[PDB]
Amino acid sequence: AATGELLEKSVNTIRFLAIDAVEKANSGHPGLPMGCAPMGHVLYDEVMRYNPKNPYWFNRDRFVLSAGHGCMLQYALLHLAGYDSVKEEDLKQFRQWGSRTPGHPENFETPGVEVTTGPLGQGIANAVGLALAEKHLAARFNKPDSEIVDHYTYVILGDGCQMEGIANEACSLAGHWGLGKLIAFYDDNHISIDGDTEIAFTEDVSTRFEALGWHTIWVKNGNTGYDDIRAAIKEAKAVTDKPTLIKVTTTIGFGSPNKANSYSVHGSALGAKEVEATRQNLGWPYDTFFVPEDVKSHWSRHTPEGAALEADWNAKFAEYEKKYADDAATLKSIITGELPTGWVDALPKYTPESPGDATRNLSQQCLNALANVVPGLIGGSADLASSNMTLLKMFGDFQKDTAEERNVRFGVREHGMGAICNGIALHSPGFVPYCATFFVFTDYMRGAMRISALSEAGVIYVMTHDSIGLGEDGPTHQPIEHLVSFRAMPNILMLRPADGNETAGAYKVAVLNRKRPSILALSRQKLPHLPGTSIEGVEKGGYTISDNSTGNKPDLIVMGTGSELEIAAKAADELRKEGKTVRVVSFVSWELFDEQSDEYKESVLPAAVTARISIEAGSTLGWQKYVGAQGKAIGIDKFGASAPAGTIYKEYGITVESIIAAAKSF
Amino acid sequence: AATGELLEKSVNTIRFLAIDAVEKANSGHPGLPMGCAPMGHVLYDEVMRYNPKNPYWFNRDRFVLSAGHGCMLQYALLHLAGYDSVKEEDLKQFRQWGSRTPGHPENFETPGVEVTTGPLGQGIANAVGLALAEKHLAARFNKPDSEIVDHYTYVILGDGCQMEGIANEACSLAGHWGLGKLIAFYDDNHISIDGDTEIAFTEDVSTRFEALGWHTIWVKNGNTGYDDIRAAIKEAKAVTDKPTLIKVTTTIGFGSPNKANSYSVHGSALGAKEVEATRQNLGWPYDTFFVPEDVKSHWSRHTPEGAALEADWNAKFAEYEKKYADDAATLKSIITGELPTGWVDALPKYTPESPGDATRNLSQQCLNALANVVPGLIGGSADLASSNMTLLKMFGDFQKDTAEERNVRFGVREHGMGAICNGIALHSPGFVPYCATFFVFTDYMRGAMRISALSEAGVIYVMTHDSIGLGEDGPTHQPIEHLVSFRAMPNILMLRPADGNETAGAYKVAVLNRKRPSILALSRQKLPHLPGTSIEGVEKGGYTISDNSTGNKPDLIVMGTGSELEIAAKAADELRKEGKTVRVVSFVSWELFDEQSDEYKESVLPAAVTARISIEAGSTLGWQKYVGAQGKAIGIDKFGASAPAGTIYKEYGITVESIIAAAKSF
Ligand SMILES: Cc1ncc(C[n+]2csc(CCOP(=O)(O)OP(=O)(O)O)c2C)c(N)n1
Ligand SMILES: Cc1ncc(C[n+]2csc(CCOP(=O)(O)OP(=O)(O)O)c2C)c(N)n1
Ligand SMILES: [Mg+2]
Ligand SMILES: [Mg+2]
Repeated sequence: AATGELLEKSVNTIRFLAIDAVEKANSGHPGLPMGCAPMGHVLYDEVMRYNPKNPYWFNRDRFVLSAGHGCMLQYALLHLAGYDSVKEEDLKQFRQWGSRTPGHPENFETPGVEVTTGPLGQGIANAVGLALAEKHLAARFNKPDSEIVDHYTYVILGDGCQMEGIANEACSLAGHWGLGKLIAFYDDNHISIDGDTEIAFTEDVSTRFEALGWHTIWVKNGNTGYDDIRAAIKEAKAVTDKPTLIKVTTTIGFGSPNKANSYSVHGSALGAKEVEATRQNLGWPYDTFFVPEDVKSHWSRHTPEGAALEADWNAKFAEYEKKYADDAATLKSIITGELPTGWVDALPKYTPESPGDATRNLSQQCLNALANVVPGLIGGSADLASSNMTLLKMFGDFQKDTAEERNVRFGVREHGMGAICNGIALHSPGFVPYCATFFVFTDYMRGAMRISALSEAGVIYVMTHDSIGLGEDGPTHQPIEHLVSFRAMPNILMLRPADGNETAGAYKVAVLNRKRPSILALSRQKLPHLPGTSIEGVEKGGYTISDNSTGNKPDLIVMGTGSELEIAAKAADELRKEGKTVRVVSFVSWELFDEQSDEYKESVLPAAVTARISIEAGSTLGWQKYVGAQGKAIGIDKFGASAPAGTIYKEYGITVESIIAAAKSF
Repeated sequence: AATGELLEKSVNTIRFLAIDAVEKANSGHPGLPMGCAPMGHVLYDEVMRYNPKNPYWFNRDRFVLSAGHGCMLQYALLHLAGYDSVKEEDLKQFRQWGSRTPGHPENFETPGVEVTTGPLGQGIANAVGLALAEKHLAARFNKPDSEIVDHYTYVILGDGCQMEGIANEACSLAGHWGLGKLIAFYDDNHISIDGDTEIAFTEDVSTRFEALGWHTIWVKNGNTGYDDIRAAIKEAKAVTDKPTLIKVTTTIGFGSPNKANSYSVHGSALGAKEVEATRQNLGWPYDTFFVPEDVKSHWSRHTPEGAALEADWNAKFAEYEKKYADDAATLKSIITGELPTGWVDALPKYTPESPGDATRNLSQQCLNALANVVPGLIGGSADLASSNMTLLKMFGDFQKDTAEERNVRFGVREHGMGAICNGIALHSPGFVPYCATFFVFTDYMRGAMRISALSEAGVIYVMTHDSIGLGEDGPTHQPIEHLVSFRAMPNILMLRPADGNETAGAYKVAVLNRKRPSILALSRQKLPHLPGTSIEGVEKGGYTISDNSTGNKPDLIVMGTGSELEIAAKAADELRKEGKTVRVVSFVSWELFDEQSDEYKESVLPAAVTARISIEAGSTLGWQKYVGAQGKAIGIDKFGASAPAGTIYKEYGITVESIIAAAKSF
């Protein structure tokens, strides 16, 4: 470990890389990096196990910056540690077009960044997920003679993250689950954007954490108390049954004579005068982006030492694989992301002779089938297991003493649940996390869902009670705008399966899509199995299920999704008996349809056919793209009602009579 | 107060109204009402001041059921208390089409219900807002000799609300603000839908509440400890400096011999055999929906006593008006919802001599102008005051010791902030609450925003940094799907003003809309004032700002919103110089445009004109409604980038050259 002047110079190297990167961009956040440089130095230089030349090493300790605005702290540390993703020139292209150093940390841009933060509270909730993943894999795979899984999860969070509901949700679960390898550093700097925290944040954070089942430590001088930081981390490792909150009191902008300890230093460049004053105050004669030779030499040891650490773990994995071949192959699937051969064949098959069932129940059949062939399938419901139908019946519950189990019981914590699942997904590429609530409550967890899409986290969102079909719970519970609100969102599938074959298809797509989250909108109510539904169809997003036309010139195209596809099918039957040629199209995914060839699109929605009807129990917005200038979208552009679902469908005109009336009107 | 057998019969009347209403609907939640009947009886029969024949009486105590699924508790109590909104026939139409007894409590269906709950956590956050409103009005208007504002806010919440992030956010603020008249009853029944709370919820809730700055009491026998409940409420009311959490341990489904104390009784009808077993166990001979004549006689006193309470307060208000005329007129305005005459004339006006500015700054000008003329304007930012530009410069901050002030500092608590503002809006109809964050973080607070729309709460959502225009903070911060995600949501305006006149117009609409929330998407970056923008235009949602066409047959229509309207205007200038006729249309609100006459719509978007272009820095989804299949929507259907905003606009093709290219292609 560095001592005396070398330690001071190393900590200031981190401060000035942040200051100088922010100054060059004339954009970003120097305050947090200046105050957090001491704990950042101790974490990357002394405590964390990693190989800086292999950011993908399975058994690395994981670091998350929940206060993502402070990203120049992490970029400085990744640079000094020898990560290939943060060269000197990447620091010089902070916040610049297409750089590896974006203004908030992005796993998809910067190998060595574990998750995407910037939206406050996501990172601490992600760290709960990363620690769940480690605890599960250790319980599931470790043997008396092979501790093949053993790593810590370290997270830096500030006052903003500590005010966000998502952080209280995830930290309640971390305490409940006894995640003893989760070690959180609270940057206790008494500053947020509005200024002193006294303006809006006077709670006793440490006592709240004790109440949540956490171990708490207070480091009163985080600016210069290196030994206190080191002793806090050692005490944290000694407490194996509870997550640890190390409250570290720092000065934001430590070393700035004129901007330290003020909102001034949170979120803008120091400027020329204050950069010079800070250099003079800290005693930093060095040029911009300068790493002193002695600091360079000190940090250089992480490359050989990190290679040696990973080699030690590789030898342990080889011995594990020799003695426990089956368990090693199962773990290797979670590590590599290579899904076992033939996994798709586990999915259930249906015909129109299969009895009708709700897609929430058909979803449970798919989850249970997949659990046997997808080793990384893990997850569950926010307190709605018996309504969302999420239980893997061959497994018990994930708990402190049963972490090997694969049902995760999130309680009434949708937002925390989503960010925990992002952490599981981004732990190892063979994780397939799923989580569930009523579809309407995606609104509670939408911040985490958007970050699934941005961070390429393949979370499966199992969202039941997808419409007015749920009935009596009424308009507070009935989605309307939700489908289109996700159709608009980049990099997320909005799947709305009609029946058994479409639900199996939606799950095949969701499991294959390890870099894009999938939402499945699933019915409360029972639906028939329809002639012509197929997995192959779902993979194309929009596909024909019935057609009595010739020349690719149906008199009418009726398109539907989910529970409304049977209404389209029944209307088509009645219209065909009157001598009309009708094509019925399933739009189970707009996103996958849009990805298809021009020739495929023409085969389903011929340009010459203008007589087009859509039916879906939700917003009509965006359906005009598929029903066109002459067509009619049947839907709901108002809130729902508290009544038996049958009554709502009739009153809202979500009926075969509405389709027949629209067909007459062309 | 009821004693002995009369008390038992009154409490059981509440239990059996709930049981029998749920049984008739074969739908709903008997568990919470059966467990909570004792505390509900004490609250409505003994503690709360109200007039059952005037649900609007300003100085009534407020009750909120945060655990809204338990709504038959409140419907039973409103019925027994003599509210005109809940007669015997209304109880018989529980969860039936269009009834006054929907499956969750809805202020917009049922006078006597203060707010809309059902989405867990909203109600407790609403109660923080109702108590803020009382504390603000008391500090602002009370005099040493006239305590004219004096009422309590009572809220019942369960394990679900206590797990939700929004509840921790709002309760942190309640403790910070010293809301001593906020009294919360935690239904501590150790059950949620997944069963015993031990599955996912083992935190020490009461100690967390102490850490949040709350006074705590524990009633260990909530089933039969009537004196313990009464003493807890007396102690709570006597603690003036802190909100009180009364943890009330109950049995869910108390009195059901076979379903008490289980998830079974949470959320479905008892069924015939268990209804009879419950009648036998509790000793209830009475027919369905029957209120014993002794219970009827006891409760009848609330009609004359409630009229007398309101009459006493009216005499107090008349004496206040006599002695403090100007303060009485201002408070009366907030009570009645009459906005002062001429308030619209306070809004700023802009001409070709006005300097260009960001709509975030123009928004601050409108807020400051309105603060002088709209007595109920109150609110602020989630820790972004100096970036959202929300400070009312003539006022200080709302705090425990300065509750008269009108700047509310929410900290990093978007979801809590939204639900607090729903509480303020629904306290008194002259309140005009506003709140703010970056537009992208609407996702954090979307559950409360949707309830603004459903509950007809006129909250003004001031949402700055509306696009890639914000630049370097990057894709975590840059809205894409957000505008269309709110266009699809019923009963909410999605306003996107281009300049000074449009920002003034958006604020006029937002203030007038006391029954529909308004979102204003506001720019980080400076924009010009565009000739042809007007308040009158904003009121119509979609309107022409420039036109050199004749016969309502422009060669080209270019439409834009916000920061992209100047791009449309510049493109139109270039095209008109070539001899083309071009109409430029502002779509500041889709919603208001859609409300206009067929004749008005035809006057702006003539059916004969197919050459139509839209430009907006966000999703293109839904623009085909206005541009048509033959038109072109210029936008962004991918995530943003971390770069100077100018670079992003160029790379993403949000340019006059894109409009010119689209115009060439027709
Ligand atoms: C969900 C969310 N809301 C708001 C913001 C805007 N924001 C950026 S950092 C910050 C607060 C800064 O406080 P703290 O977390 O204490 O950081 P410090 O200034 O101490 O470094 C806010 C409000 C955000 N990034 N995410
Ligand atoms: C935000 C949100 N998520 C999920 C639900 C679905 N839900 C309804 S009640 C409930 C929990 C019930 O537990 P509790 O609040 O403890 O009520 P109790 O069963 O004791 O009456 C859940 C998860 C909801 N209504 N709101
Ligand atoms: Mg801080
Ligand atoms: Mg409960």
